[PDB]
Amino acid sequence: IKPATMEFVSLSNGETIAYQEVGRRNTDILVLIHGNMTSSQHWDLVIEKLQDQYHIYALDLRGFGQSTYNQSIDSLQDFAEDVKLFIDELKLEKFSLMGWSMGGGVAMQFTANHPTFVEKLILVESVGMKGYPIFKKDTNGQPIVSSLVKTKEEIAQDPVQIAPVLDAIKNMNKLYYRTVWNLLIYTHNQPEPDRYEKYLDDMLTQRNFVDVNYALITFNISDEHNGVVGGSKQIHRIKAPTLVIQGDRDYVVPQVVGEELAKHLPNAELKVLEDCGHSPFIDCLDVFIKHVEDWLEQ
Repeated sequence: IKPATMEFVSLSNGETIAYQEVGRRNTDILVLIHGNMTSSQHWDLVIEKLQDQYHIYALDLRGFGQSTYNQSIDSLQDFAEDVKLFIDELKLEKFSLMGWSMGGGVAMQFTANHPTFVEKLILVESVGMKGYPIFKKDTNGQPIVSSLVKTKEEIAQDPVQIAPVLDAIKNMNKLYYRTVWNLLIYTHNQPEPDRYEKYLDDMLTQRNFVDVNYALITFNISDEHNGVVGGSKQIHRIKAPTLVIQGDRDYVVPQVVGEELAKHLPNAELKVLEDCGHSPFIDCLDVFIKHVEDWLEQ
């Protein structure tokens, strides 16, 4: 159940990033960015399928996995800046980039800011271009859909979406996470039990949950205000050929999100995967890998 063996690189901003590096004798480079509640360990299934052909770097973002969290992040751009410092330290010059969920937001922000480094971009159930809002909760724990959270302090007070996660991390409560993931993600298929245990251990490594939720409510690369923050207009700067992967039963990132990304990205193709939720890796790995391989080989 142990995590993969990790490499470590110290960055000029005082963080030390943990990463997996596999397929080191291969030519084409692929960089993988995980999402919320996960680290690079959640890329295991993709890594196993692609490491025979690609030189893969899968990093733990600051405050996840085995990376440090010496300074707090305020935005997904903070993660993208870490990725830039990371690729500078390792002297990577061109690579393809794939991000899952919140990691799709980081990947988009990175690609907008560092166009000369990104050959191809793949977004997997990515957060949308106007971020991921949090609503106040009623006495039944249901969202009050005209009561929008706007500050980090409000996020820290949420007793349904936020407080129980912080408590589960403090108390190392894997059962809480198993219940949540079975309800929202692993609704039709689950990881094999040993892999699921590794994933649950991975969730407990997160040290920045509130900060990441704040970065998600304030993420906005569109041309329009999202109700919390104005848009940076940067989605128009993503000229890399982009594949938008979206599941037809993703209960975390609904289908309209991927359709909107493909619409607004300048150079994007949308693939909606049948019988697929937030984890294509568990719901349809073979089909997902074929789409990725075809995109990378184009």
